[PDB]
Amino acid sequence: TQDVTSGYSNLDLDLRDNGVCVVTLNRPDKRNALDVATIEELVTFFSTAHRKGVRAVVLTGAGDHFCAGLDLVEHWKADRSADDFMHVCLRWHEAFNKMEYGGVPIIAALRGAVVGGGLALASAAHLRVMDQSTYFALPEGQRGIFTGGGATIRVSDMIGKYRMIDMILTGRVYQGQEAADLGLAQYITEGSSFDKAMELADKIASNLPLTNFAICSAISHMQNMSGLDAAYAEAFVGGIVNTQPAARERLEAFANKTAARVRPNS
Amino acid sequence: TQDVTSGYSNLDLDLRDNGVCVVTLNRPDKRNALDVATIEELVTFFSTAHRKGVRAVVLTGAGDHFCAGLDLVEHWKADRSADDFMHVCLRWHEAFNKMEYGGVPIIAALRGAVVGGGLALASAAHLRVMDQSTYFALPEGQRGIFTGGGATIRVSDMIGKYRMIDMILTGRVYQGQEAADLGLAQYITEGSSFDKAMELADKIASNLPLTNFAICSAISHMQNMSGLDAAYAEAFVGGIVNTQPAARERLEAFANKTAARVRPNS
Amino acid sequence: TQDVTSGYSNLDLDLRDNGVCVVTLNRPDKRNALDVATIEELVTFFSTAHRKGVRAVVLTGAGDHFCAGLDLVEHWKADRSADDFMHVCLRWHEAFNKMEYGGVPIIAALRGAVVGGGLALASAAHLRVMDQSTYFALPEGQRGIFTGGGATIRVSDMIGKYRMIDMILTGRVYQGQEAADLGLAQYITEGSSFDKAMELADKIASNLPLTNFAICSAISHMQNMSGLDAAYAEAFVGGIVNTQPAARERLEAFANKTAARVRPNS
Amino acid sequence: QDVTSGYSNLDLDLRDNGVCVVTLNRPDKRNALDVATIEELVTFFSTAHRKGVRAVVLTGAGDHFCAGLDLVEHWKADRSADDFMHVCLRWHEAFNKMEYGGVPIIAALRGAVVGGGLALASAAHLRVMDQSTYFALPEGQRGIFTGGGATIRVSDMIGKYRMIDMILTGRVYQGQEAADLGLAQYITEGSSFDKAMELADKIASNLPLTNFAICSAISHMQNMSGLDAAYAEAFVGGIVNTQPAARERLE
Amino acid sequence: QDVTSGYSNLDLDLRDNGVCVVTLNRPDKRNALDVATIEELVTFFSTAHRKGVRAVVLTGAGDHFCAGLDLVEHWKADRSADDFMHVCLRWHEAFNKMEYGGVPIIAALRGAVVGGGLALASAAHLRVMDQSTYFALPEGQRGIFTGGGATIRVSDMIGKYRMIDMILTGRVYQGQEAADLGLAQYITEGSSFDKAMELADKIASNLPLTNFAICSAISHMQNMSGLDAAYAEAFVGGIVNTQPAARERLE
Amino acid sequence: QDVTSGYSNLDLDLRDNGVCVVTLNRPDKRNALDVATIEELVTFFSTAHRKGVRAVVLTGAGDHFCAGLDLVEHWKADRSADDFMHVCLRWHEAFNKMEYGGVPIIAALRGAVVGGGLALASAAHLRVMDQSTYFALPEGQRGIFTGGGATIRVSDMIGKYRMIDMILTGRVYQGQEAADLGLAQYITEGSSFDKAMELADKIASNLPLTNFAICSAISHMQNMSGLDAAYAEAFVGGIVNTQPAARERLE
Ligand SMILES: CS/C=C/C(=O)SCCNC(=O)CCNC(=O)[C@H](O)C(C)(C)COP(=O)(O)OP(=O)(O)OC[C@H]1O[C@@H](n2cnc3c(N)ncnc32)[C@H](O)[C@@H]1OP(=O)(O)O
Ligand SMILES: CS/C=C/C(=O)SCCNC(=O)CCNC(=O)[C@H](O)C(C)(C)COP(=O)(O)OP(=O)(O)OC[C@H]1O[C@@H](n2cnc3c(N)ncnc32)[C@H](O)[C@@H]1OP(=O)(O)O
Ligand SMILES: CS/C=C/C(=O)SCCNC(=O)CCNC(=O)[C@H](O)C(C)(C)COP(=O)(O)OP(=O)(O)OC[C@H]1O[C@@H](n2cnc3c(N)ncnc32)[C@H](O)[C@@H]1OP(=O)(O)O
Ligand SMILES: CS/C=C/C(=O)SCCNC(=O)CCNC(=O)[C@H](O)C(C)(C)COP(=O)(O)OP(=O)(O)OC[C@H]1O[C@@H](n2cnc3c(N)ncnc32)[C@H](O)[C@@H]1OP(=O)(O)O
Ligand SMILES: CS/C=C/C(=O)SCCNC(=O)CCNC(=O)[C@H](O)C(C)(C)COP(=O)(O)OP(=O)(O)OC[C@H]1O[C@@H](n2cnc3c(N)ncnc32)[C@H](O)[C@@H]1OP(=O)(O)O
Ligand SMILES: CS/C=C/C(=O)SCCNC(=O)CCNC(=O)[C@H](O)C(C)(C)COP(=O)(O)OP(=O)(O)OC[C@H]1O[C@@H](n2cnc3c(N)ncnc32)[C@H](O)[C@@H]1OP(=O)(O)O
Repeated sequence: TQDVTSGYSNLDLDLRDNGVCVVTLNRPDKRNALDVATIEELVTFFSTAHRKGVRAVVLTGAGDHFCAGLDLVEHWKADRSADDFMHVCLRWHEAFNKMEYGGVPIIAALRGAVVGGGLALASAAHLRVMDQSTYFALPEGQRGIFTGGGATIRVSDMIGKYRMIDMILTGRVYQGQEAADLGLAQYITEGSSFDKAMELADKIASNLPLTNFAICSAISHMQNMSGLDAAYAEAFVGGIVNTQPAARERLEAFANKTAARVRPNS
Repeated sequence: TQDVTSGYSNLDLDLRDNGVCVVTLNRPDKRNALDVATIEELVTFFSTAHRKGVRAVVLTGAGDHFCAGLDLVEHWKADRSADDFMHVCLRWHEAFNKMEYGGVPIIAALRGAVVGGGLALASAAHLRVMDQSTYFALPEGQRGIFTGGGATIRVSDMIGKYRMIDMILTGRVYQGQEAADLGLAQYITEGSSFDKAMELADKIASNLPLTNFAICSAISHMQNMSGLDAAYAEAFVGGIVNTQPAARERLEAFANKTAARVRPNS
Repeated sequence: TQDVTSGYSNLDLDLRDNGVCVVTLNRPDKRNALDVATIEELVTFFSTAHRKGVRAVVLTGAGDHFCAGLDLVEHWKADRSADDFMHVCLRWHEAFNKMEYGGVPIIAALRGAVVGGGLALASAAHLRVMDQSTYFALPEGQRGIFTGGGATIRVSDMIGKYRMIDMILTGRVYQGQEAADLGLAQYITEGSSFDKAMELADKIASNLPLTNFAICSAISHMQNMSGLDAAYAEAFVGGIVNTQPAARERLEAFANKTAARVRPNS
Repeated sequence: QDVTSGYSNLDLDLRDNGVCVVTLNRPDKRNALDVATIEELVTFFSTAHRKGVRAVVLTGAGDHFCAGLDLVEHWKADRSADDFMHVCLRWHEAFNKMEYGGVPIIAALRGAVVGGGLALASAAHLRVMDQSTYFALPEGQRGIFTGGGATIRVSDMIGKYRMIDMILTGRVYQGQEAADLGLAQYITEGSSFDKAMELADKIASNLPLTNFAICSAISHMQNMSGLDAAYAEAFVGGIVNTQPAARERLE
Repeated sequence: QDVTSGYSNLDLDLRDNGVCVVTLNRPDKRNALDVATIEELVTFFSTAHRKGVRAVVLTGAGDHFCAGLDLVEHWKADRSADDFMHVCLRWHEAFNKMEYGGVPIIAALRGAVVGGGLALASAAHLRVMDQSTYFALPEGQRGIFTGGGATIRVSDMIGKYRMIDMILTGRVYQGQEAADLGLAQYITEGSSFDKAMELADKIASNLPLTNFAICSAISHMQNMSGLDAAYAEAFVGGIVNTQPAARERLE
Repeated sequence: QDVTSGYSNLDLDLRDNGVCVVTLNRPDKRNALDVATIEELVTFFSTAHRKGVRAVVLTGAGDHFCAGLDLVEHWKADRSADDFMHVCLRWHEAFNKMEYGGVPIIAALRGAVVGGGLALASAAHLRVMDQSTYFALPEGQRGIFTGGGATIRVSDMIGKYRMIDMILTGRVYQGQEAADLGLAQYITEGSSFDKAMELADKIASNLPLTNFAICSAISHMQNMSGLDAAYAEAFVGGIVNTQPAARERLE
């Protein structure tokens, strides 16, 4: 009742009765820049969310901008050595890898700037919902530096290796329907991206926990290997998930016609 | 004259004089659901199609719907153990991997529902032709289960890892021009997808057998490795294919101007 | 002052004062077909461009067509053995791999035909700028042969494995906005693709050399491995690039508000 | 007859506990592997698991396990590069079905295990050699690059650089030195066939699924980054270790 | 207390030079690894680097290093396939943090290093065995497929085919033969604990960053094509070899 | 002069059968590898195949093969992390051209084969050691992480965990123990140079293409999943095994 949401500071957490937890970056006056303290909180939260029973996460940023990326001021002031910063990057990965492979569905509800490490963070979620104020960029080059948080991997998977290279090499900005179509977000709304993210999250939370776990962890792992080896692994995932007792009621519903068929959109 | 098309039951096969074989899933009253028997026939057919001389395959489903996926009723009734079903999934892979890496051009002529394992099957073909009635989905989650047939691999290659995840996580349906543009099918027609698939197949069958074999097997293998190692392999594929005696007539046609040049579309 | 641009023949080279070097395929009467001599010049140029101080490359073709691909006449006449041609393909890779992983930003300014090995060459650049006369194809099958220059890898990364297969299997041609949207080029202009490429190149040359080097070499390498291992490598790239002394002035500019913020497009 | 009939170049003997002895049977040609024999290996190893075979003891009739690819057939066929590339894919189909098929294969070696014969031996999970057994890739000296995935499997057995040494120089290994190198896990002073049968009978008394996973998943996981193989392994362990037959054995 | 308190199944002793002795402490159950012990290993190895631990000497209390996965707990829990798949992921979390965590781990082995116990030992960078130490994956005979990534790490240690042999037959290795096979880099006639401490003290006197790279980057690079690992290595070398502390040592 | 001139730190001797002796020639500095020497290795190994070199015997002038990276130059240059990362990429360019270049390289070792010197030796296909030869990665003790892809190649030669042991502890190997470990395929009681020449002359008498494939494809296939390497191998076999020169040899 407070076990999941207590003890944090840079993050604000709200656990709903159906197991959907709203995780809000809460440093709006700094445009939710990710400093080392905030990254450690993300590591802590995503390291235990699955075992804590969280069914889905709606990730958002307080204020008008999702996330401005690496806290550039903390970085500049720290005057870090290469090894000091390499270690900081490894902490980002511990958090973001836990998000991607952890097994808990994450839906990012975007607004305003989703830039640099902020796009890296949005990319670590399974689904992204953008609104009319949302824009994307990897402006790192302007600051004289490289990106991080696995953006070189995830954004390449989202929009194509060559478009990812274009974004960081030129600082090109994308927004609106063009951004959605490019692959920066699966959903675009005329209204509240938060409300749309909550709708998706609630539906996800009503599905089977094991099935969601597999979807949210196995697919990313299988992209990392040869498709011929991935197929063998997929068969074992299917073996466990498809024979689970909890799905028999749904299988029976299909056989007795009480369950809905798959129809084209209206 | 009957060697290629005899001995089957769930599949109907029609071998045309130019070596194009039409393979039709033939359980329309069950919406061509893939039960274990049907999968074994696909294993048998694609395991020997290249050596039998088949030049191209037009894969289609009898009735109004291409394929409804895993036979859910057989699955539910069998009340399978995890290992029993893992083994069933391996049979699906034997068939679908033979389709993808086998070297025989496969063009799927889609109509209606292309869902779950049915999309997995369509994804195992090189080319997909959709019509105005065609719609796509990975509704597995609704049934409480995971997908199979390598859909996590192939559909991710077709539309992007994150869109593949979106489809199975949310049950999102795609159709029409939007589906084509997303990458679910390379061709969309206002008319008969079968006639369009046959047109593509006939043109393919008129090209060189070795060249088609390489195109239909080597490209998928090269995506499975580092691009630096793939390049070395590509050079050996090019070495064998590009120096084949059968292509010299075409090379000569280009040199003497009797062959057509590459021009923009009209 | 002539060290970078002297000693070539099939290539014309022009080094601008800001370190941008214009590399022009110069066999317009042969539509810039890539024969073995031209490939060796590309090997020589891209093998040393980074150490020579070249900041960006604008790659283009003299005449109305970017590049017609493999010199088919030289190939036909040579009546090569499989090993002879496999060796020729390895020379293409030495050049194109040096382009992709070499660390020097390359922007291709396309016009007319970008076909077969010509698309392979355009694909080896980081950015592609197309104009209204530009069209793309992998017509190799028509000539009875396979593609090369890593097109099976790079074009698959650009437009999707299945669209790459479609292009070579059917000889399908793409042009205009449709080509740009498919992923064949990140930029499309109503005017001069060369002028647009120069604008991009000049901006790129004004960024930090180490940062550009990382962007132009590390991202391609990281796509070749599992994302979990790639993340560790990304942290070391970030460690070196993000703590470089040359970027502190830019970081300071952001902290004191003298640097521009990231805003949506107008 | 369902398991043993249908082969001309292979001799099969199915034992009552499910161990099937598969004997290469062209002793007059030292069991050289021609396209027809390769196709029989494709057929046998594609169906053995589903036909109920619990383990296979693979041996060569005569004093020599296998003299390699049939060079007489190769020379007579005068194959083009593409014709031979296709022949190589058939060799891989047979050997891949052996390695990833899930049916434990124990090779009982004797005499020459050379060229494609070493590729065949390497496709088994276990190898038992005797005091007459020797290994080599002699074809390199005559301009041939060994096929059957020997470059893949022998590198895993003895190390990439020792594999390069064998094909580049034709170096021969035998006796205890070969066993210690990694060419065979078992070396006997007596019958390699009898030792292989001892191993096969014990393996056949274990659970079908457990042997299936051991004989297919490990090879697949070795092709992956260890960080992704870990995840796949959890699902393999999840299915194998909670099977009812295993619980009974714990009890 | 910041480093040593917080564990029930592990006994910890932090030495003044930063070497931390981590002792598996359920001697009465031969240090069988139950879910609770695995979670403690996850916690310790997730934080050791940031807590300042310079090297770890891992040992088992009693005469036996580790008897493997706790089969008593497994049998009693009567786990479903998904329940056990989740347990396996926890084992991987602990062992992956050990292998890629960047803190040098030296295992001081004694007696039985079996099943999941061999998986644990393999997760260390270095292993020191004594004259009583033996290695085996006996669980296969009772229908169990070894977890903890043993199929991954033991294949790197002794070769894929020797690893397949161990799990398929339950074959036991000990003494000099085991060391030569690759099961342990060091074998002693005396105390394996004292030899491990000697190794750990020397390692602890080296630079933190250099040890960190050695103990995380090599495993990551082995998961890549050598052509891409080369590029990553250049950046590792770039950071490690230009550190101020290293320059001082050159001088 | 086309093959042998153009180098200052290397001494070259092209024999009539195409074997080229490449001698590291800074004996006064124990052949330490400075940036200039590395660039010469890049040049030689980038062109050897196309210049017609049939095989290379690589040795170090003096009693020691190679003392490693030139630490004097490193200390004086006071390199930044990016400066040194770039130096590392040059080392990889040279060693990658050696490993995948397709020209057989046989290293004749003597004395110290240490640090970057072991990385260089590992870049050859074959290594011949004598009774004075020893191997070590001593730089780790002074805070340096070995470059030149030693973590990649030495892991393939002796196993990832033995490679980690060498860099983490500075452990030295020599004599028969080093050969058995996998540091060298050949050990001689006499001249390692003469034994390397014997090997090189035999290799040079084989077909150019066959040696080219052996010396480039095997390393590339080891970077792939075995299931995809199989397919690539079929095309390598298709081209190599149907060459006219090979047919003649069969006949
Ligand atoms: C693991 S490697 C990762 C590499 C990276 O991620 S590099 C980071 C790339 N990101 C950027 O370049 C985005 C920088 N920020 C902006 O462009 C703007 O602040 C945005 C468009 C996000 C919002 O514009 P606004 O006009 O609404 O706000 P600003 O006036 O620019 O900033 C408001 C406050 O947020 C702070 N802030 C705004 N991004 C800040 C920030 N990334 N850091 C550290 N303080 C920030 C900014 O400094 C200021 O602090 P303060 O009032 O105390 O001086
Ligand atoms: C390797 S892991 C793979 C995982 C999967 O692939 S999971 C499968 C996901 N697929 C689905 O959820 C699609 C289920 N089917 C439907 O939604 C509809 O049947 C569709 C849209 C395909 C067609 O709708 P229709 O209204 O035209 O037909 P239905 O009335 O729903 O079904 C007609 C007959 O086909 C049967 N059928 C229709 N899909 C059937 C089916 N997937 N199985 C087994 N009988 C089926 C359905 O049960 C019924 O049988 P019968 O008249 O004897 O009771
Ligand atoms: C590593 S594996 C790689 C595999 C490949 O890359 S296969 C190559 C696939 N490319 C093609 O099939 C394109 C062939 N060329 C054309 O289709 C046209 O020439 C294009 C559309 C580029 C231009 O059409 P044009 O009507 O403007 O020119 P043409 O009259 O067709 O050709 C003009 C000159 O360029 C020559 N040329 C035009 N492509 C030539 C060419 N690819 N070779 C060798 N001479 C050429 C053509 O032969 C002729 O030479 P010449 O006047 O001395 O006879
Ligand atoms: C996937 S790429 C792989 C490439 C390769 O494997 S190339 C081949 C590699 N193998 C060899 O080079 C082994 C060559 N043969 C031998 O070493 C001997 O035959 C061995 C040691 C196995 C047995 O010696 P024997 O003195 O007991 O018998 P031979 O007199 O040498 O051979 C007896 C018969 O077997 C035949 N044979 C013996 N290897 C034959 C063969 N690889 N082919 C095709 N007929 C053969 C040989 O031709 C002869 O046929 P015939 O009675 O009609 O004259
Ligand atoms: C990631 S998948 C991995 C799969 C596995 O690892 S499966 C297990 C593999 N390991 C084994 O099969 C080793 C089995 N045990 C032994 O071989 C012996 O216990 C050894 C040689 C280690 C020590 O022999 P001892 O004669 O000195 O002691 P035991 O009398 O055999 O065992 C003493 C106590 O430890 C317990 N124990 C001893 N292994 C126990 C155990 N793996 N679990 C759970 N209680 C155990 C054993 O049950 C008993 O508990 P208790 O006093 O309550 O009866
Ligand atoms: C890709 S990252 C790789 C990292 C590394 O490789 S770091 C270096 C690893 N190698 C070593 O630590 C070996 C250090 N040297 C030795 O062990 C000895 O020199 C050996 C055993 C090779 C020969 O001993 P000697 O007693 O016969 O000769 P020395 O008196 O030790 O050295 C003779 C000359 O070679 C020089 N030298 C000897 N290694 C030199 C060197 N690695 N650099 C730069 N000058 C050197 C040494 O400085 C000296 O120069 P000088 O006459 O001007 O004083």
